[PDB]
Amino acid sequence: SQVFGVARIYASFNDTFVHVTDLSGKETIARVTGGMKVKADRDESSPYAAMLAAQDVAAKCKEVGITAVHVKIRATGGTRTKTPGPGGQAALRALARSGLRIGRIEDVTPVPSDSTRKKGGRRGRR
RNA sequence: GACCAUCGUAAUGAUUAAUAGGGACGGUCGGGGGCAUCAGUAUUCAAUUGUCAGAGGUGAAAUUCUUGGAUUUAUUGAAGAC
Repeated sequence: SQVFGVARIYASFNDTFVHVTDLSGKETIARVTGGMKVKADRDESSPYAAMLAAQDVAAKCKEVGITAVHVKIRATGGTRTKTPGPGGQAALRALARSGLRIGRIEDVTPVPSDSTRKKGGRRGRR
């Protein structure tokens, strides 16, 4: 038998979050960000930061007795970028290499039916 | 000469139907209009949630929010717009 958690990977262009919960999603088991592992604000989204965050989450998951994780990848979404940030892929690869069994992978990036006005002018960032 | 009847003669008297226009009729077509009426996810916020240091934001920083629990996570809501 295998104990399943849910790895919510939030990958933005500024930071990466590796957040493991129960299947209900109410109880957090482990939460680590890229900025927890690197001291420089520019490197919080980096693939390296995301790897270190994922490794630490995986250690804590083993202590609690989680053997397997469902992956929910999330970009910023809404009125912002729907592309996941650079550490999304690195975090996932790190979780797999740490010896957690990867279950189902889903994209849960929030997509509007139609949107409130995006930030920027009509002339855009310049 | 006017004028009103009645009989008579006559092929008795209405040009097409514009690859002009209008109108009717027929089945349709359309993100055309108006008034009601349905959803939709998102965004912000607020109740209940777990969690533990950063989260935000950038070319790089700072302003800002934060161990009274941010951000992240789930649950049920409202609001307005689209």
